[PDB]
Amino acid sequence: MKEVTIEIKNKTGLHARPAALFVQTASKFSSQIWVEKDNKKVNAKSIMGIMSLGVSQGNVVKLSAEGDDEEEAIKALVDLIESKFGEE
Repeated sequence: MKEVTIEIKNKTGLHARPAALFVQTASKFSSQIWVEKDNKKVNAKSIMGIMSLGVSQGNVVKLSAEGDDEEEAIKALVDLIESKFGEE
């Protein structure tokens, strides 16, 4: 299992296009992937799950992945987040 804690720094948090990019990126991997905030854990591949978490700019979340490509999955999501989903 691979886990990392990371601040979501883009304007919309995990909403709008960034939320779609997040779920699409997570979905490329066979691992089970989760996002957690404030004692609530959801499936990173689920748009309903991500929305239910209500992740806004500045919020810190814990990402975790379990499976054959767990390191790669986490690195992809970290890289996407650290690029602010392509936004300046």
